[PDB]
Amino acid sequence: MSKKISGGSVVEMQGDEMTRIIWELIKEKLIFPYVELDLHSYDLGIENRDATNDQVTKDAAEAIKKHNVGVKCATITPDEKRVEEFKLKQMWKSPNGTIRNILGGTVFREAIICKNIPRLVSGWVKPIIIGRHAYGDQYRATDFVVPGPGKVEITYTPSDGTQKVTYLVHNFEEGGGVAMGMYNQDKSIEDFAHSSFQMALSKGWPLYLSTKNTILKKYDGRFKDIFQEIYDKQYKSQFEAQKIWYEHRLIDDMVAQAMKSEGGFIWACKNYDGDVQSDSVAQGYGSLGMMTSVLVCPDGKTVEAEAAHGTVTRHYRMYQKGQETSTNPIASIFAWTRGLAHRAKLDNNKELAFFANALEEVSIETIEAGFMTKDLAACIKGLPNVQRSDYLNTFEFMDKLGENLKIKLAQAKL
Amino acid sequence: MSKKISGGSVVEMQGDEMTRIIWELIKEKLIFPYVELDLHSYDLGIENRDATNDQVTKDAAEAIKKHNVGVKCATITPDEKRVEEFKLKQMWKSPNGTIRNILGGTVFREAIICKNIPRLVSGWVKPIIIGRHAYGDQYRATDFVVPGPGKVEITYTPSDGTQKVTYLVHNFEEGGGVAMGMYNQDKSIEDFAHSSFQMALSKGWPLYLSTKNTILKKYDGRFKDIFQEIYDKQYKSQFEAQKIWYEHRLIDDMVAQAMKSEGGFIWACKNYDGDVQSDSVAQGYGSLGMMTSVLVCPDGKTVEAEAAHGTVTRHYRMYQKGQETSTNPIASIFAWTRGLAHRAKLDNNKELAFFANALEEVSIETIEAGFMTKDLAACIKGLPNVQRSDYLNTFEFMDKLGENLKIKLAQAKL
Ligand SMILES: NC(=O)c1ccc[n+]([C@@H]2O[C@H](COP(=O)([O-])OP(=O)(O)OC[C@H]3O[C@@H](n4cnc5c(N)ncnc54)[C@H](OP(=O)(O)O)[C@@H]3O)[C@@H](O)[C@H]2O)c1
Ligand SMILES: NC(=O)c1ccc[n+]([C@@H]2O[C@H](COP(=O)([O-])OP(=O)(O)OC[C@H]3O[C@@H](n4cnc5c(N)ncnc54)[C@H](OP(=O)(O)O)[C@@H]3O)[C@@H](O)[C@H]2O)c1
Repeated sequence: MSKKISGGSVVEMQGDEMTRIIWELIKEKLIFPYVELDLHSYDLGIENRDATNDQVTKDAAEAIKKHNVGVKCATITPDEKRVEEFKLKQMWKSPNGTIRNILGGTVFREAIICKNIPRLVSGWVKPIIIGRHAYGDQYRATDFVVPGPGKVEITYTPSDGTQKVTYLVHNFEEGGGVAMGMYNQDKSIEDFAHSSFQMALSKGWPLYLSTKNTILKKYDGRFKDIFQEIYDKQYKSQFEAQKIWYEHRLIDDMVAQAMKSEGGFIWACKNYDGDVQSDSVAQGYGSLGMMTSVLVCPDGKTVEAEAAHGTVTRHYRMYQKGQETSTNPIASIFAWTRGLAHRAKLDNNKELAFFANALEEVSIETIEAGFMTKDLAACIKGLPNVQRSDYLNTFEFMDKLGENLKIKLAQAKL
Repeated sequence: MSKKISGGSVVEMQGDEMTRIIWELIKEKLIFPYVELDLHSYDLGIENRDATNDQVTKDAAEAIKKHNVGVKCATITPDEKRVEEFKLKQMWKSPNGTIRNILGGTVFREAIICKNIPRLVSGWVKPIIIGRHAYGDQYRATDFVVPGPGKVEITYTPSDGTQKVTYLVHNFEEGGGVAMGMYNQDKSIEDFAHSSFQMALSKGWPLYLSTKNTILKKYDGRFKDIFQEIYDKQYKSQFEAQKIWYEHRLIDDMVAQAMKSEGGFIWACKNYDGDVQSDSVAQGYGSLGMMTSVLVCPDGKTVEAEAAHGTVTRHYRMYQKGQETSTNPIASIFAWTRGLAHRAKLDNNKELAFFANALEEVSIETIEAGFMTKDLAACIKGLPNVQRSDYLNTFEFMDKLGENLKIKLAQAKL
């Protein structure tokens, strides 16, 4: 167009292996040509994390907390093999954990939808954002074995020196067993609620909290009550304003309704075992290359976007041998659009906001037009039947998006 | 032909609405013309359960425990609307719960496969039986709310006065929240394992056991260990003889593995509830009318079979107005075959065993020949594209299976 859009302040974290390659391609072909940013970029590549003794990771989280918008590229989480591969000098903790443990918030995973790409439920036309309440990786489980008869109890001792309360979870009369301890601070539940409500107002969809309060009448009921409270004291007004609404459901009714729904709703959910933050998601159904992720902070201001997958090592290896690759960039691309979309919102930057949207529509439109990477072509035909003529390589795809983006932005000039 | 197959003692449970109708059809058109049974019939119809203050439900459970074979028709779980519709004098509990509660066991959900009916994975050609740990009974976690700052610790107090052990669940410093303790006796794990290993032998496929032994190194470790103990010590041999095996996994991996599989295997889940993935979808994708359910007890003798779906009220309603309906009877039919097949096994009744399998083949063969109910067809062409000539009535279909069962059994004697 004319002058690049003044995007504002954004925090960018560079990553590793395959994602680092496509990441640079995204900035070079889809972001920089149209937006000027006051970039606070930190190199979270493994060699740099090692070199700075992981100091860069903290600095990145610090930066996000302060500039509110963070976009992250996938990073290698060291294990024995990695320690050996790069001669690391210590097994560095996952940077995703370090970041999440400093900013707090709830992660919401979404799978971009395309009409010509199969969904678990054909009827799903609009996406389904899902945020699971989970402790960070800094959480340590409290489970033991119990070898033989005896009683197991759970106890609460007020710190003000008042009557101690004991409960008796189970008395093992014969044989042994196994037992767990679990907890949740009200604050965490509030945060969970806040991040959930906001998320729904930004997207413009109805929120649904699923719990199993029928069984955990006090545990889960706690979530239910705290949601309603926060929903009435604040939010409800805006939900009605935006034609949206909040509402509770028993995990059993959700999974059923969800199966008969067309989609388009925020699904916050508390599971029996609870969950713990992890880097990976779970292959499952649908291409990981289409799985977005967003760490939404309680304050309504801070947000960190990233793809749901990892660095895609296998793909990288081939790229390292000069082999042709076909890595999906949608998930990474959406990390940028969601970040810029949030940015534009905090600053009432109409232009940037339009840009953010445009890039997503072009991403989706490009695929629905028949242009896609191998992973998607395989969702349509199945690995065995997929031919090369069925897809584009990593670079050809990036090139197609950029072309279509150029067309999209020109057409909007009217 | 002449003399009918002499089946043995089978406990039957009549149900409600639409299923009650297809249930009698199955009996008149598919079972009674070829098999004489020593029937212990219990009317679990909503009106009758109400008239007997639910004593019929308990007598049926008592009867199943006695004759080891029970087939069941879908039943109505009363809710407020149901209470008002039948002027119930109490909101009766799920007869399914009362029965599993009395019998104990592990429910196995298996979807019947048909070559011309789309599946989740074009690769799955063999069934994927999913069984979940049936806590039910009076088991329950001990949850409570934490008023304010204080410590919450779980304690194990040995019977042999041995060293008492204390674990800290969490120290509420901000004060406020919720906490809880969970437990599990070795026996439950054992029964679970027994039902699993057995179920993998009845069918002829390997058996996996998914777990999160990485997060809950003690709790889940117990399942892994106990499943192996009981395996080596009681099933290793038998599995070998059938060229079958057993291994442990990780939920994350299992779900992937299944996707990239051809099917044919038993999957035992320790997992709780469902979420954003193919749980209830893996066991039964598409139509609920092909979803079977089997309760297997530890004793390897008792079994309760029933369709996974419900009474199909929507169809029953149409039927009441004299509107044509197309209700899939496949699930209901397999509840009868699995049951009779088990009767046959327990009594070395080669004729009955022949009949059971014979009836299943006819069902599947009939659908693969293009004769099916509207739920299917919809799976093929999609609701919008289904035309009347694409499927059959609840009746026209039961009729088609009748003529086909006759041939099948006729040409068998020769
Ligand atoms: N920074 C993060 O958020 C994050 C998250 C998870 C993992 N990781 C890191 O990644 C490394 C291990 O990687 P991983 O094996 O778990 O990989 P991954 O990136 O999660 O994906 C594993 C497989 O998913 C498919 N896939 C994922 N993204 C794809 C895309 N964009 N396009 C096409 N196919 C895609 C590929 O299947 P095919 O091979 O069948 O094509 C690939 O082999 C570790 O160093 C780990 O710490 C980082
Ligand atoms: N006894 C049990 O195991 C059990 C289990 C679940 C529910 N229920 C009871 O069923 C009643 C409510 O029923 P629900 O709404 O949950 O119904 P449902 O029987 O579970 O099925 C709901 C929908 O599934 C489809 N469907 C299910 N079985 C089908 C079949 N055999 N052939 C064709 N389509 C089939 C129909 O879709 P279309 O409407 O799109 O055709 C039907 O409306 C309650 O009284 C509830 O307690 C009993």
